[PDB]
Amino acid sequence: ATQGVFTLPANTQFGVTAFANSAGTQTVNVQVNNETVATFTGQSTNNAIIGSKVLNSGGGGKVQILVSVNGRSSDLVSAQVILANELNFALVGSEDSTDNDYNDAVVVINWPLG
Amino acid sequence: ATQGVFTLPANTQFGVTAFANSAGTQTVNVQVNNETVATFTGQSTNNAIIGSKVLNSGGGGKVQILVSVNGRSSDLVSAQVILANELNFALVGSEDSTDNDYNDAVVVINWPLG
Amino acid sequence: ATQGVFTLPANTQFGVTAFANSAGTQTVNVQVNNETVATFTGQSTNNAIIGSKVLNSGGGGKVQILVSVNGRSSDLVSAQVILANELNFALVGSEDSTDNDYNDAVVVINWPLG
Amino acid sequence: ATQGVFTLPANTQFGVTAFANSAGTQTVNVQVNNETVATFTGQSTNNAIIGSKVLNSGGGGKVQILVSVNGRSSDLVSAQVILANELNFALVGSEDSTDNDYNDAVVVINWPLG
Ligand SMILES: C[C@@H]1O[C@H](CNS(=O)(=O)c2ccc(/N=N/c3ccccc3)cc2)[C@@H](O)[C@H](O)[C@@H]1O
Ligand SMILES: C[C@@H]1O[C@H](CNS(=O)(=O)c2ccc(/N=N/c3ccccc3)cc2)[C@@H](O)[C@H](O)[C@@H]1O
Ligand SMILES: C[C@@H]1O[C@H](CNS(=O)(=O)c2ccc(/N=N/c3ccccc3)cc2)[C@@H](O)[C@H](O)[C@@H]1O
Ligand SMILES: C[C@@H]1O[C@H](CNS(=O)(=O)c2ccc(/N=N\c3ccccc3)cc2)[C@@H](O)[C@H](O)[C@@H]1O
Ligand SMILES: [Ca+2]
Ligand SMILES: [Ca+2]
Ligand SMILES: [Ca+2]
Ligand SMILES: [Ca+2]
Ligand SMILES: [Ca+2]
Ligand SMILES: [Ca+2]
Ligand SMILES: [Ca+2]
Ligand SMILES: [Ca+2]
Ligand SMILES: [Ca+2]
Ligand SMILES: [Ca+2]
Repeated sequence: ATQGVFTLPANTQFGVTAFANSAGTQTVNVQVNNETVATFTGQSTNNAIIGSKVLNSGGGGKVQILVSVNGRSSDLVSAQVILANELNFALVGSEDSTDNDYNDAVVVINWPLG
Repeated sequence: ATQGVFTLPANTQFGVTAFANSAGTQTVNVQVNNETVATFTGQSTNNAIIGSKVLNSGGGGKVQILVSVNGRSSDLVSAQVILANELNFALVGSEDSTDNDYNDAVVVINWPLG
Repeated sequence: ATQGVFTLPANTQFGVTAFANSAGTQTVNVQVNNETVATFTGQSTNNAIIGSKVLNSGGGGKVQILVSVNGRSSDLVSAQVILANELNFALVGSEDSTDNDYNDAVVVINWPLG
Repeated sequence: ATQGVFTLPANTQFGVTAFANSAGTQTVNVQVNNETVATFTGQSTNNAIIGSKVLNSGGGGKVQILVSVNGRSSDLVSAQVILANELNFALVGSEDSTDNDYNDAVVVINWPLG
């Protein structure tokens, strides 16, 4: 039911990177424990990286991605993958229109860092 | 060591189910916190279920799958996928020969239950 | 996003297995190229396998999982993951009520076989 | 190699993005149908992007990632995940030493683009 919400280990540094593939200017909001900590804005139809930041998951470890285009919330898809019981990817696609490529904004969260 | 080991939430019920797709008789050992708690043995080239059990992850939450054929450890491949930040799959494939279909024994761990 | 729909290679044997974790009796329908080829019905709150079958993907490769409880459609979550570029899992979780554990029927599709 | 090799749909544009999390300088080589078409070199312990390109998977679709540190091949872990039967991620972790964080170079391949 929930898409684009992930429970990270507490107080963990993570990377968050957003790609754009749409005619529409993407706005990507990163909320940690229900507070906006990063906003990425930009327009590309060729997978430009419109932001890449290192954030901290805080006490609650809650990380939510929200995507909007010209004030309209995009439909999200997401999952988390763990490799070798250690390397974590939290993955978000988003759809701003009708073609259902779900790539309009793509967000990759990765941890651990360092 | 780097594949077929999964850290589950402590004290959690989970399912483990093994399928066989090989000429060779598969043995799957399930260790929970470094103790063997279930063993599945069988032969099938048509995806037969050679065992399914509900176990508890215990204090440490450590679950390790070992696969061997005729006393020879198989090469493993594994990942964990989480859907909707809630539904967990720990997946193992194994290879007992040279064709690298990694389906000789296939193990699926799922939680939560109930 | 459509969920529970997977494009397989054409004319390929796969396995499909369903587990139940609900007070409600689950009915899982498997559609291959828009025709029902398997129906699994059962009831368990302890991960019982309510069905397992070997099918062929046919000419179009389209496999769709539908889940219902007492004739009412469950909400689905899904993803596909590929290990070692060869071993394929298509995963489905489903929700029949309000608790959002999405394990009420759990469906696992695996290929290749043999 | 059984890791870091992916069969993309033929003739498809994809993104490839590498991040570094190691004291050692990472060299990521991207081979498309067995030709090297990108080389990313850099050093970061804080998830800096050391490269990002848009490439075409060509007639055979084969994409391989190789990672080395001062001429020494790293151990790889990898998987592909598909959301909504449409949005694809091929994911690579690599380990250059003994701690098994598998984040020393992290490579994300995404498609479709546009
Ligand atoms: C089906 C295939 O089985 C493979 C493993 N086979 S194996 O264990 O080495 C093995 C075992 C017995 C064999 N022949 N036994 C005979 C033949 C004649 C008479 C008496 C005995 C040959 C091979 C998998 O790795 C593949 O993916 C694939 O599923
Ligand atoms: C043991 C528990 O069983 C639950 C299912 N219980 S159930 O009896 O079948 C059921 C209950 C309510 C349903 N819909 N109610 C409506 C529909 C419209 C309006 C108002 C209410 C459908 C089915 C699982 O969902 C849990 O996760 C858990 O496993
Ligand atoms: C900041 C840290 O940098 C590390 C790499 N540092 S390094 O200088 O390149 C390096 C590379 C290889 C080394 N030895 N490899 C062996 C030794 C014996 C047996 C097998 C392999 C030792 C040091 C990352 O691996 C960590 O995760 C972390 O990010
Ligand atoms: C490239 C494509 O961009 C799509 C989003 N497009 S959009 O931002 O809504 C948009 C649509 C129409 C626009 N303007 N004027 C028109 C257009 C036709 C007739 C008259 C006026 C301007 C912007 C993605 O959803 C796809 O996947 C894909 O990447
Ligand atoms: Ca949104
Ligand atoms: Ca949509
Ligand atoms: Ca779109
Ligand atoms: Ca698009
Ligand atoms: Ca084999
Ligand atoms: Ca086999
Ligand atoms: Ca439920
Ligand atoms: Ca349930
Ligand atoms: Ca390392
Ligand atoms: Ca590292």
